[PDB]
Amino acid sequence: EQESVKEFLAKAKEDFLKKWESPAQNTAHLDQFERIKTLGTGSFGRVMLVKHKETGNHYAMKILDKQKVVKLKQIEHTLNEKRILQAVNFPFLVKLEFSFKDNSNLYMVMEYVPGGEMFSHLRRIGRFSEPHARFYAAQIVLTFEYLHSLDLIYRDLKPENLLIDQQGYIQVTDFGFAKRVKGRTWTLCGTPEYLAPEIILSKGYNKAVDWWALGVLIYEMAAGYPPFFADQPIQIYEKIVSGKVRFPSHFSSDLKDLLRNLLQVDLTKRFGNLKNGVNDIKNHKWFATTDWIAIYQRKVEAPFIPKFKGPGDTSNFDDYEEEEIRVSINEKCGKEFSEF
Ligand SMILES: CCCOc1ccc(OC)c(F)c1C(=O)c1ccc(C(=O)N[C@@H]2CNC[C@H]2NC(=O)c2ccc3[nH]ncc3c2)cc1
Repeated sequence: EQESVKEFLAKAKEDFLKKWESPAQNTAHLDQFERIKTLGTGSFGRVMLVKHKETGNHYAMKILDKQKVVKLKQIEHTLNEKRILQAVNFPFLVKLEFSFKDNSNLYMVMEYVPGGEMFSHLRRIGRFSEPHARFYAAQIVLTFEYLHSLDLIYRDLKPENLLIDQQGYIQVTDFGFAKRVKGRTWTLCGTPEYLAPEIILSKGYNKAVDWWALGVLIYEMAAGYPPFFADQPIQIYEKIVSGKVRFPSHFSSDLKDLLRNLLQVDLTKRFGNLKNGVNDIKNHKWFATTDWIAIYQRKVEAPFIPKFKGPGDTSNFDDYEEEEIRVSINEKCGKEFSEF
């Protein structure tokens, strides 16, 4: 009868409890970790596959230099990433298990997702079939619906920020540019191929940019390249603001229509931003075969599952220059990160 859904609830609840109960409390841990590999780098730090010595559990630890963040005046964005990650809760959002900080660095310890970024699989495959891209796009749509319901804008949608877990589902990562926006915001951020026209025009924008990004994402996933690709960034921006997009011949009619409605330069005509909102996308003919409830419950069988070999295997990840992380004997920028 209905007793099996109780067993499913109990199993998911035990997984959640274990994942809560083994991590250290916030700002209580020290470098008590074996550092295995760098999974990505940025202006102020890196993300490392990491093994907690006392537990043997593996995580992805984002390490950030406090001095570098302060010198480039990016305190608010890093605090935003930590606060948003610790405040949200959704199946397709990466989980922040715990966090700490020392004399030099900020540490955001997240769940480890061994399947790698979607960008790697897309580059090695060439492009996804339209059902594959639809499987990914439905999760992105639900995630944006949740986030926008929370008045949050993601602002960093790109194939590199979408990890694939062992079940083939998406884990959205990198929230350094996510921001709780009531009304408008003006910050220039995001990769050039995914920038919305209102961002390029420096006009002030809202959550609609996310939906624009989705269009781009879908296009890329279905074509193997972004819609406004060019060699120089200036031509990329010219093509983005031009209001013109050419689709490959293999694109179906429904996909072309959806993309034409998502890539609307006019904010007042872009899907996701209209009166019906996200429903305008969820009721589109391209998504007619999509069981939104089943996708949310992760009951749909994925079209692609990465080949794994246990936690600690990083074959699905690119290789980066490994560095030694040193912590000063003196505390840097303490009052600046008192809320972290
Ligand atoms: C132009 C660059 C400017 O860089 C900043 C700009 C602004 C800023 O302010 C907030 C910054 F801090 C920075 C940074 O320094 C920064 C340091 C490292 C990374 C990074 O590694 N990115 C990965 C590469 N592609 C996806 C990312 N993957 C995960 O995040 C992740 C998470 C959990 C996971 N679990 N399993 C796998 C797994 C993966 C990104 C930025």
